[PDB]
Amino acid sequence: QDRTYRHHGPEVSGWFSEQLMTGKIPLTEVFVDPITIISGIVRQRVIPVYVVNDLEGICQHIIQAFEAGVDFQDNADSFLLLLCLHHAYQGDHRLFLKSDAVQYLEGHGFRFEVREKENVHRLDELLPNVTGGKNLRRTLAAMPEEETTEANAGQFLSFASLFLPKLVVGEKACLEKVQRQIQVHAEQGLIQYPTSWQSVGHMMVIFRLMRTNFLIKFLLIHQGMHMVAGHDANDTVISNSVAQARFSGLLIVKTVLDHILQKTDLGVRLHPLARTAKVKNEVSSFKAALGSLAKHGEYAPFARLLNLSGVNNLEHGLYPQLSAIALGVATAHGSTLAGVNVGEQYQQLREAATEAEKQLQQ
Repeated sequence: QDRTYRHHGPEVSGWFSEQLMTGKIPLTEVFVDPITIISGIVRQRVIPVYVVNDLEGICQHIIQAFEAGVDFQDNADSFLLLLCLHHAYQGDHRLFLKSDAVQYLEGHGFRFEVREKENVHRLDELLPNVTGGKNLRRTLAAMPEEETTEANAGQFLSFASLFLPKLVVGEKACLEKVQRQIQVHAEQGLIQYPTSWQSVGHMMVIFRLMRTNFLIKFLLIHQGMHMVAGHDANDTVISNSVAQARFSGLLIVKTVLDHILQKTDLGVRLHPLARTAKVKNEVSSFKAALGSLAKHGEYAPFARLLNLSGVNNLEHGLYPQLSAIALGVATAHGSTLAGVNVGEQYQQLREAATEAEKQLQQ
């Protein structure tokens, strides 16, 4: 039986482009084409891992500190880690230190050092230093030992996760997304957060925290993907939040990639118009950018959210020719690509792709 040639068009499913961006399919399947201590610099970020009795109590104090609008400038990691330790790992810090997630973080220069504190009076005791900013230490010491918060570590984390999906868009779009999502979860009877948390003041505090702190974002993403069973109401929210945040700030370039990929009866390949000499330079840079992205594996889809290096090179605007081919193919199927606009200079390439597609549809 000879070849039954069939044209199926672009990979609008998004499956193939996802595998390419997460390193599960090598880029050579579609495309073609050591740093030393004396040459490079690695910034180590030491994160104290405080083992403590009454981890619940300390977590309540941490929550109440955030509720009071306390701004942990760059000493938030230790306290935020205790929240994640208490909720996700239920106290077991040693199991966490063995995770593949910690190994990945050690790639980012993170160094987790355990520090045993038999008993700590308050949060001021968990930030020892003779030189650092003392405004926080005095503030944390000024915090009352009174229990005031209505929530727990789980709710704080699930609430924070709501900021992930639209974090990269801006403060207005993010907060509005949080508000809508809170209503969805509340109406469906999944979770109900404290009233005071939904105030503009409190939401702004959590927004500034999420936007500046890499670790809390990563740990939520870690929890959302690698939690396999025993899901709380909180775990469910977190998993849903992380799922929605997938490829946030990368959706446009991803659809461009989808439409420059062509599927036939033989398999998937790059669009012929993308294989011309005129565009080979753009494809080379694009492959290099995807390669840098794919090294992050299962964390690649949150690359723009986590502000990983090189992700700026994935803005579709940098690839007008590929965008043109992508839109050219899209328009042939009566479809359109959101956020993609081809200038007059590339319309000829755009029309060529359109005419090419409507030709192949036999």
